[PDB]
Amino acid sequence: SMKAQSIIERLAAGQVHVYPRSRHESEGTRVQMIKAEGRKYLVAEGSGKLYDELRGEEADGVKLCELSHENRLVLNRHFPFTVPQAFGKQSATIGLGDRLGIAGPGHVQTVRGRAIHPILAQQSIRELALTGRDYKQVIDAAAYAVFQEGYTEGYGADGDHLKKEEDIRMALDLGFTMLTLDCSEQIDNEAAQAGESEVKRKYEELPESVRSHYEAKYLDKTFQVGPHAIHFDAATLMRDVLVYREAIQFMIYIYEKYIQTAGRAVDFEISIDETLTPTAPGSHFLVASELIGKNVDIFSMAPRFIGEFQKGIDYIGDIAQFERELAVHAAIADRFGYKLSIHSGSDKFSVFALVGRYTNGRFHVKTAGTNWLEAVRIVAKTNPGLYRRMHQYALEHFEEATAYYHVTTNLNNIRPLADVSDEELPSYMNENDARQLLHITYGLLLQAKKDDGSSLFRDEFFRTLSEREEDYEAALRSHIGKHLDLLGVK
Ligand SMILES: [Zn+2]
Repeated sequence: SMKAQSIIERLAAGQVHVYPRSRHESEGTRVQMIKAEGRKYLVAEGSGKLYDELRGEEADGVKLCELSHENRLVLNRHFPFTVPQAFGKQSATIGLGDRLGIAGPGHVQTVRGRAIHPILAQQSIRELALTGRDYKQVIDAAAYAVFQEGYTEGYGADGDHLKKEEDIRMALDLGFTMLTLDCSEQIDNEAAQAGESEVKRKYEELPESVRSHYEAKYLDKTFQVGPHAIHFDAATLMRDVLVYREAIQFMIYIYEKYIQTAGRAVDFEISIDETLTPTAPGSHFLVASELIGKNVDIFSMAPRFIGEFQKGIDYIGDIAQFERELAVHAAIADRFGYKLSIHSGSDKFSVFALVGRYTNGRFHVKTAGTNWLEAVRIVAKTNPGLYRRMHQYALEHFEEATAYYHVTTNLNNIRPLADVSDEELPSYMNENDARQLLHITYGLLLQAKKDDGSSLFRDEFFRTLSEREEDYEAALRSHIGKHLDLLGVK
């Protein structure tokens, strides 16, 4: 309370940072956001239901409030623009995942004035587990970000890479507006790699009603998808049914059980991008045709594209072949009305203009870890001693993290820390292999502890990022801005 009294008095004296776009008003209560002693606060003043419902410390007629979950729910009630919204499938969206909870404002600053809608709250179940966070905090950070920046155009919240029904129920209960269904576990990858008589053999074990449905609809048929002809012979049809049928059934089951019944608009993304086999455009057509035939309302489809989309780096593969397949993938999406979704999209600069051109600007692209790597870059620039300790720890524990993310990192390409000066440490975050090293070890680094249980890096990491808040947000504006520019946004 003496802490709160000090802040309130210094605010009156003009000695406390006020976020200039954060001033809002509900009935007779004025609210703004400030930063004091490395922490953000809400400041409320003026009698009213908003003042009464916020929880904080009162001095003068002024209430100083922490950025708590409960106060976020109060802001949600009085300021609808702080509540996530669905967007539908006829616009551009970017997923702006934040593993740290501090990138929201920089993300908002980047999309302000651009023709794209931000999915500002986006984290996977694995990311929550590796960071020790929950979905309430992810939406909290996004809601406070749009309030801080006075961004009233609307933001979305994505329950990313959901697999279990309990997690889908949780996402819907917590107000998420985008639901990403990971169907990788239902894909029959051995059927995709098996020989072609064995495909015919496994196919013949299916019920005749199933084989009749697919053959009557696809066998020896040609579909005109714009300038692209998609033809199914028996061999391709049988393999497609074996690889995808169980996943299709799972898509329909989830849609009917949870999406159709949600009682509000939900953007439903189907994800098959973490498959071992690439999604052939013809297989994509069959999956979409079956879903659309069953009245499933799809926001986006995330196929596995030819080549590789690894974390932290640009595309691996033959970009001419990527373009040829993208042309058909994009035509299929246009035919059925949903958008293509690009996962592991950050730093894929070689594909962005193609994606923008072939989708006519109507896409979803997801990022997350690249925003963590920009925070690491700030540490390399401003706290080299901390960077060295984090980089060395990542080297020592890298194998644990490769169990969760598939990368082909060559540690032999990374200069030893003893060979690089403090001034040169930021150059690591421009290199493929060092970027992957730090990208995938975020959970191990954030949760690392000393023998007494205190944090090994996490507290000092957030301390430097708070001290360098303006540098971090300039870095996000520049880095995510480059993504949007190459995608052709606006
Ligand atoms: Zn994915």
